[PDB]
Amino acid sequence: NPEFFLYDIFLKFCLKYIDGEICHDLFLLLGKYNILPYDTSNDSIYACTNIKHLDFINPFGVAAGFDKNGVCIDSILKLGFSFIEIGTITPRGQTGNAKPRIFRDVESRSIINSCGFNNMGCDKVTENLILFRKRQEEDKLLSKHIVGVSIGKNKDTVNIVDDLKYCINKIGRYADYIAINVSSPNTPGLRDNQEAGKLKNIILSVKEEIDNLEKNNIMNDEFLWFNTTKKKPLVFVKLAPDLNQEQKKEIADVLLETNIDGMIISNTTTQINDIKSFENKKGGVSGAKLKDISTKFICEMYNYTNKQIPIIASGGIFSGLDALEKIEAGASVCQLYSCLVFNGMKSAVQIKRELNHLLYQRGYYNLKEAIGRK
Ligand SMILES: Cc1cc2nc3c(=O)[nH]c(=O)nc-3n(C[C@H](O)[C@H](O)[C@H](O)COP(=O)(O)O)c2cc1C
Ligand SMILES: Cc1cn(C2CC2)c(=O)c2nn(C)c(Cc3ccc(C(F)(F)F)nc3)c12
Ligand SMILES: O=c1cc(C(O)O)[nH]c(=O)[nH]1
Repeated sequence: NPEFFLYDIFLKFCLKYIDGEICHDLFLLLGKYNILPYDTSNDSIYACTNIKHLDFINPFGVAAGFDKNGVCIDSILKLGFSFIEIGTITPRGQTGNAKPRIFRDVESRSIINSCGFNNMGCDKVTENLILFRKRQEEDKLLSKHIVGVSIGKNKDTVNIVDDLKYCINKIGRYADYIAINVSSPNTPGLRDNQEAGKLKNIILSVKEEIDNLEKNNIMNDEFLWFNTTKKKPLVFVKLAPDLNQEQKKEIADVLLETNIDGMIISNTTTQINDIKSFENKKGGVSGAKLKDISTKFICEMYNYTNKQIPIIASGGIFSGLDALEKIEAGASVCQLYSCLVFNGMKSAVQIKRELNHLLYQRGYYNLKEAIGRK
């Protein structure tokens, strides 16, 4: 598309001279007004992937934390992504930690963020998603695209489950899947919720709350779910990389026994100390410096779960091979974040071209044949 490249011109200017979040807000503004490029091409039927009954037309979506409020869904999905994970959201709106709270290092293709959970709140974000679903039923470029919702807790929330209830009971019928965020490093004591006992209780409650919306309705299931699948939203868990294996195997044993629908592996880390520009700066780091670390976590959990729980790759994906390495490790789908930051509009068209070519060269009939081939 000719107009993909114009935004690559501005991109270097932005990376070198403009504050990251200002660029991020700008990005969202362009999408709000549908001034982003489009990728209307048919996707390779050899790359169409699925997570249980959730059928992704291609294995690439946009990770959570990008459109934390669903004010930019149409445009981002129209860039060429098969799905998007909005959020993470909390019941009430938050302003997050103080700015500046996002810092890019172009040289290492790395990011550090101390955003917290700044969002417009569950209620208002739900209205934004309703607007989208009503446009989706009227736009053919969106008819097959999927929208998941990452959910979390407010800093002052006492019981995480209470916040999981409100959001599920408010937005569950419009979402295609729920992502359980118990892994953000920028919320105090949030990663202590990954202890097996409570995470078990967390998963069961999420599944239960989603299961409870179906019972009390007079309308059939078709008109209950105003989403893409017309089906109950699947439940995925978001995991942090900064854990020991004892914690990982505990989690793995739990999510098998509680029948989680999936697990997003992985999230940002606080243990990276090989970035000079981020010294004395709080938050979790994203990008290339997390690529290798995450892929190994996938292998671990993919093995700790005996391949019985699907995975959603997330961390350091920039190239088609980067994705394949994570696909061959056990991931069914991949999410990108830093890639959009450093590559811009050509992110989807680049990583989809690259992956198709590699699948062809490596001798694979389809993507599923590559799952766990390592
Ligand atoms: C500014 C920023 C905000 C983020 N917000 C969230 C979030 O709200 N919820 C979440 O689960 N992950 C969040 N993340 C983590 C990303 O979704 C992703 O897991 C991580 O950046 C790794 O992706 P990457 O290596 O491709 O950049 C955020 C990351 C950044 C940099
Ligand atoms: C998308 C994005 C997000 N974030 C933060 C959350 C981490 C950044 O820091 C970003 N920096 N850049 C360069 C981008 C992409 C971008 C923005 C605007 C424009 C143009 F419209 F001006 F051309 N082009 C490209 C960033
Ligand atoms: O999961 C998350 C959430 C955030 C955030 O502060 O919004 N930051 C991260 O690095 N990971």
